[PDB]
Amino acid sequence: ALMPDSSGMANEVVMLRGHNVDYGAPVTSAIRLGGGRIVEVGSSNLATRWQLESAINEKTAALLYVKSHHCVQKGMLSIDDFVQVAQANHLP
Amino acid sequence: MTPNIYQQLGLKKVINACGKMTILGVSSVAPEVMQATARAASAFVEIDALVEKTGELVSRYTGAEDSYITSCASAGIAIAVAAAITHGDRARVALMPDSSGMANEVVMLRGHNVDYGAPVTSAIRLGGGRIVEVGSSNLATRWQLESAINEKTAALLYVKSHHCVQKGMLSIDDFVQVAQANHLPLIVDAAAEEDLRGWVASGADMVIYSGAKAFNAPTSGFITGRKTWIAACKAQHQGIARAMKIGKENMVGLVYALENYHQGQTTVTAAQLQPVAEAISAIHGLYADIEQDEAGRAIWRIRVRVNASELGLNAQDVEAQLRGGEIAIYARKYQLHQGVFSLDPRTVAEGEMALIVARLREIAEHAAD
Amino acid sequence: MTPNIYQQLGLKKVINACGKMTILGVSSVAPEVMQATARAASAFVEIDALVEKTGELVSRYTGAEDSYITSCASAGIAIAVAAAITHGDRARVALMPDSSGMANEVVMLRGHNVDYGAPVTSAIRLGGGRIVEVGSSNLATRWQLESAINEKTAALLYVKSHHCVQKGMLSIDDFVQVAQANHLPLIVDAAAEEDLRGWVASGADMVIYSGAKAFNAPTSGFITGRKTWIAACKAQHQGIARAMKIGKENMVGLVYALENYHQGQTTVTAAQLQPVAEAISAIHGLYADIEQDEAGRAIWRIRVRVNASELGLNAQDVEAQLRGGEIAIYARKYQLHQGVFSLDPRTVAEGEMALIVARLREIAEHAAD
Amino acid sequence: ALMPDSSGMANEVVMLRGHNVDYGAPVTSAIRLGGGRIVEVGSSNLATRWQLESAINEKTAALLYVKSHHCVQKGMLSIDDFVQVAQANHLP
Ligand SMILES: [Cl-]
Ligand SMILES: [Mg+2]
Ligand SMILES: [Mg+2]
Ligand SMILES: [Mg+2]
Repeated sequence: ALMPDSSGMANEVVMLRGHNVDYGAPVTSAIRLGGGRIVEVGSSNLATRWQLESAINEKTAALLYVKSHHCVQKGMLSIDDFVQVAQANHLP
Repeated sequence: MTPNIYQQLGLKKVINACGKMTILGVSSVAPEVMQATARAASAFVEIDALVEKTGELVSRYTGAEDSYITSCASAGIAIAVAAAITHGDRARVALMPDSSGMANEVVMLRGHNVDYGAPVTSAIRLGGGRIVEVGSSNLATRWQLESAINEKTAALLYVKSHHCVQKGMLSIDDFVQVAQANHLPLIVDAAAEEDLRGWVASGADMVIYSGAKAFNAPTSGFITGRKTWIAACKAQHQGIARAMKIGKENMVGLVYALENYHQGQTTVTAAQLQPVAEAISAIHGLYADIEQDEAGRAIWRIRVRVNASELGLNAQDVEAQLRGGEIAIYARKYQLHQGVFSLDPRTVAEGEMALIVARLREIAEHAAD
Repeated sequence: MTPNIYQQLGLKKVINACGKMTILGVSSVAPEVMQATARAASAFVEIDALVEKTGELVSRYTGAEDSYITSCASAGIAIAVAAAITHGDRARVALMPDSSGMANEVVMLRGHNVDYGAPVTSAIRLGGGRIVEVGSSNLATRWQLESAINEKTAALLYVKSHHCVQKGMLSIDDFVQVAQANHLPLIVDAAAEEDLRGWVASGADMVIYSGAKAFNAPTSGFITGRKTWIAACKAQHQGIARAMKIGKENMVGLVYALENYHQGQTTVTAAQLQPVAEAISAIHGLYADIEQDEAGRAIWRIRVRVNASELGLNAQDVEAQLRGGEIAIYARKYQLHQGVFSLDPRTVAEGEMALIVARLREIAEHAAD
Repeated sequence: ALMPDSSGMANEVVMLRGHNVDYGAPVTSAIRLGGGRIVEVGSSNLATRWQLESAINEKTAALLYVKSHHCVQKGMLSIDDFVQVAQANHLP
């Protein structure tokens, strides 16, 4: 009943900066409607796994992986990197 | 050959057939450029007078009103951002990079937030800037760039690099129109660009180049642009620019490197590389031919393809034995999965081309080993 | 005479008889050192291997576990402070100098907060540090140093320079005991110090020297000390150290300058300066004699007394003509109000002494005409 | 009557860092007893006139010049620099 006012909760959505794409509307809009706050990982051309691990903290709510031709392909982390990092920290 | 100075220090002789790579020292300086660098290091000079003269001489090649030589392009980004936030004010220069109460936002495209070995935000943050990204990674509109401007905005940044996403981004003209409409300085990051005049001609207030990268200079860089903003760049010498120091030897070296780049540019034609490609193709299991850039750029390289069945080793192991040998020979390994390695002759010195084919002949003999 | 590289650029010829002044280019590099620098710039090298080797070679002079070459001492201060805050962690390296939320306090004596052309706090602030001053400008106590240590403290800084106040300050031993008792790294700023082993052996974790100011090297510096903290210094290459870049040519130039410093350590004697003082005294109204420094070091200068009534110009007018002439001759102007200017021969090249006595004779003729 | 509490008043006392001396008790303790807030100008070896002028603002109450052998002598601003800055900003 409080959404999208996620104040005082773990509300950070960790995703790759190269996956913050626009499909006619920015993907951050749908994430913000769900009460999430964007935490972008890595640069637009390079993204290392330790950057994904470093974004996980006490306020992280979930990890987001975007599969689309809009996203940048090279230099990004695979889906398995997100599976392992999310499983290691027990995050959806 | 006679062992170079790195062999006398106990290190491997490096033959760079890959490009202007930072892991190999970026570039190789011309001997006559180092002669001017050596003479500058062996004599004293009024630094303030040298800063004015070198800025004038660099500006002769760019077309800007004034210039300021830095230690590198990353230093040029920090100084240019600091110049936009401090406006040259000595008290504000002393507080850098702490811009807690000032307009310190640097507006840039999200698709330009790239990593050139170090994130570009690190250089901006050293200049007291705060990142304000515009648009998505695949698309950016003009109203998004206009909307990011506010009272806390200090400058606009445009990054020119292959690291940036190319499609769906805004042009340099959009940044010029938004910057001048809000009376804000536009900073352009053209570190690896060999075009000295194109970006000052775009209307940008400050353009940053890397002397080592683009012009085979000793470790140096320079900010070029409008005189009022370059003056604000020089004011950082009593602040953050003291830690990003460049001495009298490399300031002079950059000037003579620009002169040498202006009076040369004779490249390796496809007819010069054919005798080398036939020498590599004479080896069993190797087939070499001349190739141009994908974008039609006047750059010709040696495309060497490896046959794993005939040679006995795949292209990955040939590239590993080239780098891992007693002479470290680095080649382009983008298409290494295709069984192909290319040799860029722009960074290859005279006689080193014969050393590459000699090592390739030795790798073929020891493939049965 | 043959014009130097700066006269060909339209600048004055500088005869430095004043000392290692930053406004004159700090220092003059030996020719055999620039020969090493020139070869290093004309060849490529595995940078990862060069950083390890140069750190190993520098560690032999300082006796430390490891060393790391920087662009300057100001860069070394920022890198050492960033190393103490980030501990080498790649996530914290990219956040610098934004150390918000981390232990970022750099504890130091208020009497060590000096300005060497740029305030030392600027270099510390570039590393993400926040200043915590201890004691007064005339007195500092040990309990003041221990009280300043808290959970947000990251490092302790000791500065050795003539700019610092000398009386009433704490000793280096007090900083070593407090730093190790709280398990904190101790940073020592010995930029212009020629003692390469004394500060590392005192227990300091990171000691910072200026290669240019102390050893007549090309623009370079180096941090030396514990292997773990030097490793945290190298970790900044993906962060703030990218904007403080030093290239392979000046890395090698620093190593050969440390070799050229230990060998052929030469000091001009008083007997060598007496023929020059006799020539200056042959001028009407000028008397020149050799004077040793007040401390008693092996440093002798040519003290020149000016008689305004007999020459027609006071010492201040002569010093202005020495800098204002066609050849910019810089001399020590501290005793200028007493009718005295001194000539320091340590930065005077061969044949430049005869040019000084020739200019002085020309000044005397233009005072009697 | 509110002294030494000067919370809502112009209470900053501008002085040189080289003059912040200890004569058995720190001079800041006496300044603080009168409700003063210490504002240090310049480094311990050099103090330029623009540094003194930049420390002056609406919350500045007075300028302090300490004459003592305990103070740093070289690189400091003279008494004439303090008088002129005080007259230009209408401060005691
Ligand atoms: Cl300060
Ligand atoms: Mg980033
Ligand atoms: Mg301006
Ligand atoms: Mg005589």
